[PDB]
Amino acid sequence: PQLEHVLNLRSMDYEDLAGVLSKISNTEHTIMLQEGSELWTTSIKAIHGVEIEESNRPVYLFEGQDKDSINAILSQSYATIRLQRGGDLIDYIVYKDKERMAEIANYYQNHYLDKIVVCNTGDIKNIRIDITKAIGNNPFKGLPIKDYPTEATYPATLEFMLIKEKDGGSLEHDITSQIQAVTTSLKFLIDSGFITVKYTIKDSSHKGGASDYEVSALESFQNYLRSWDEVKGQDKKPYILLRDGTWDSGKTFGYASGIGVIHLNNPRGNFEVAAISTTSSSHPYTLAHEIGHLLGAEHVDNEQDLMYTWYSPQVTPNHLSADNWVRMLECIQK
Ligand SMILES: [Zn+2]
Repeated sequence: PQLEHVLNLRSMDYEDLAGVLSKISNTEHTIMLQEGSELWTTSIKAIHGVEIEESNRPVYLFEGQDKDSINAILSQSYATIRLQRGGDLIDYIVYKDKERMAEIANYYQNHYLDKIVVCNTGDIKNIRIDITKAIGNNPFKGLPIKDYPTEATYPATLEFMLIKEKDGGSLEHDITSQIQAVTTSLKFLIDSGFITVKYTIKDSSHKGGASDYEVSALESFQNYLRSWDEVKGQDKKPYILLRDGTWDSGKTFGYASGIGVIHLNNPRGNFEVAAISTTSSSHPYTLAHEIGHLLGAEHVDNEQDLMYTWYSPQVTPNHLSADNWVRMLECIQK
């Protein structure tokens, strides 16, 4: 009928998922998914207004149309699908290279291993991660997030420089999963034509200690940027340092240089706009949250809001606060 693709989520590997995603460009495509005895249809389309550069190659984002509540990522090295199953947010991860896939599976086995992590094999085909479960097992829930220091229509291109900490362990698909959440949180600025967003992912030779204090870590990050010849003259963009782990002995997931410091018309220079962020699947919206702060958003008391003041599993990657919208709109115009 209006079906264009079939996909068995249990048996699929990279070529299956990429085979589907690479054919989706301008129009909505309808896909029949199967997981065990459950078969259902969903529709997705490519996301416009965003560009991702990873190893000097494009990465593409996809999303469900309406109530579909599905996202996907297509890279030349991996692909992912994120959707809701039985009320849980589920990540399906496929890497093109079998060795890399094995390394990725080992990561999830060592860090989470009722089934939070499922590995489908023939030789691993894909990895299925229950994000909701993974979040539910995290500590510090309810504790106040402490992630910033105390005190236009063109469409303007906003480019985020995402810098991978050396030996930081950030996984390729985690970075673009974090980016997807940023993209969702900023849709209201993108669909309206206020901005287009570019995410530039780069390796660095900048290392950090595991338990380091966030303020020192950020400053150390910025000092590295200022003498890094690879980014010479690109000092007027937001820079975020990415690691798989955390700061301050597990208590800090991200930290922004300031609130409301990104301005499209008169951008700050000398790498003054920066943040650090985990990329861990256990903290899927942390990058979007930090960038929220950089754009002017403040903590709020709505637990569904991206900018919720406390760590909770109810958080969605959406700015639901009208006041934060006001703050962000006023900030970027400066
Ligand atoms: Zn915060």
